[PDB]
Amino acid sequence: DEAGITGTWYNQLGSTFIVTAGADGALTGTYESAVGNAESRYVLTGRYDSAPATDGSGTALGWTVAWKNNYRNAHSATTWSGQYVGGAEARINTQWLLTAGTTEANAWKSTLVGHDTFTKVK
Amino acid sequence: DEAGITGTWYNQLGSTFIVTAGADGALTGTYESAVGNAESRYVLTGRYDSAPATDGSGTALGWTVAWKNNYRNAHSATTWSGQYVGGAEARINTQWLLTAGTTEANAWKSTLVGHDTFTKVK
Amino acid sequence: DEAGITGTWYNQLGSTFIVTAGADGALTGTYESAVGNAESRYVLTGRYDSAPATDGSGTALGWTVAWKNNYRNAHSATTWSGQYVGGAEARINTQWLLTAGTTEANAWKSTLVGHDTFTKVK
Amino acid sequence: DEAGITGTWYNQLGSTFIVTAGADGALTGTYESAVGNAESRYVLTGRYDSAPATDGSGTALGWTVAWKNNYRNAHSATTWSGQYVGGAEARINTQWLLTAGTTEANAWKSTLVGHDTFTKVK
Ligand SMILES: [Ir+3]
Ligand SMILES: [Ir+3]
Ligand SMILES: [Ir+3]
Ligand SMILES: [Ir+3]
Ligand SMILES: [Ir+3]
Ligand SMILES: [Ir+3]
Ligand SMILES: [Ir+3]
Ligand SMILES: [Ir+3]
Repeated sequence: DEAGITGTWYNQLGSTFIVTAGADGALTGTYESAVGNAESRYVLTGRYDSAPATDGSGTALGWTVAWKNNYRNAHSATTWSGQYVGGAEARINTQWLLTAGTTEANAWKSTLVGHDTFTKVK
Repeated sequence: DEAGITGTWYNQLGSTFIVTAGADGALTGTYESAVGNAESRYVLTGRYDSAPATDGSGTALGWTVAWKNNYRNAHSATTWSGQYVGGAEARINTQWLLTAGTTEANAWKSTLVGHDTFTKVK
Repeated sequence: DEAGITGTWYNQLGSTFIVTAGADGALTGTYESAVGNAESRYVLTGRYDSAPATDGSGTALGWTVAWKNNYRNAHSATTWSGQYVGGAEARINTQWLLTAGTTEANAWKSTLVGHDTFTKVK
Repeated sequence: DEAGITGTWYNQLGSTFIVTAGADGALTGTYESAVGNAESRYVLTGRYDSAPATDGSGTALGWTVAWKNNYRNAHSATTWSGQYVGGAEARINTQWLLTAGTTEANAWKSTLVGHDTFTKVK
């Protein structure tokens, strides 16, 4: 799945996820969000299961973006957790957690949850 | 917070999180889970906000572990999203998503959610 | 939105959600899951915002099903949290948490997270 | 567990959860949040597993509050999903999803996630 995961992906929001999957389970690349307090590309790093089940199961993976780059700092980090499904309609189906830096008093409202589906076309 | 984050952390489950925070926002290290289909150390990578608010707010961060190493492959990945709070009782407060590789039919039950609190003592 | 919410809804899994919205914010009805350790109808109850923003915003709502009925007991409960969006393509977009009863030792793996989209056709 | 669940509970935020558990699996009561856009009591309804495992497992349950009452309308709903654990240090351990009513453009940031632990003392 190293071959299947590596490349450019697009989600339902119009965001662009560019990733290289290493032979070892490494994920590295950049993320550009179509929404939120974000501009241009942000570094991402993550991990994937580099020897997944050969019984038609998806390939577990995850990655993180910290929303600081040379343009902006949104004092937040998003992690996507999900699975890569290969084939003619390849998809990475994820759920994500976005945590903002907050005061201790506001910690209860620090974390957003959502889901993104990434495809090779878009 | 590069200085504050780098080091060994322990969660409420007895798991051990060893991390180095780079000047740039990189997180690298190893994770050893006290629970689940896990044995020994697993590679982790993530990101943190390397220029956080100076108004007492936490420092947003996240990381991923893919549960494959030389001992075991649990066909899953966990991402922790949260914030580092410094001081005498330093803490990393997180929520996490664990996605297992599944068939498409079982995708609805692919993802666990929980929360971990990490401290320097434990 | 009392009028818009009340009725039969179907999700992407083929599950059937039958609900009555009270003038007061009450939700009552039955849920039939197409998947999992479930058979036939289960009681549901919840709440909705009965005076939502008139600026095109969705209507916040939530409900719970405990997976015990006369046929089966799956020792679990699911809560859906989301919003109702009216119009020709009316939708209830949700994220859900399914907690199973567990021993204290297994509590870390007690809770599934996912998302369901409900429509009037299906 | 009907007997164990019924009563007044307090979370780590100082919020007050007053509930009656019906013989049938019904949960009814009021919630008063110590934090957020909330004042006084709000109606809650939910469900619990009224015949849980007798192997030391927790009792699955969930409930919803819509954040509208005679004082305020926060255009949001929270659902708590978790388990009741009985005994001398009885606890209801939950994870929750708070969805706000939003425009379709802002739906990606509509939902907060967190966790609450409720005890009989506090
Ligand atoms: Ir395998
Ligand atoms: Ir969605
Ligand atoms: Ir700042
Ligand atoms: Ir917990
Ligand atoms: Ir309003
Ligand atoms: Ir999905
Ligand atoms: Ir049982
Ligand atoms: Ir917390």
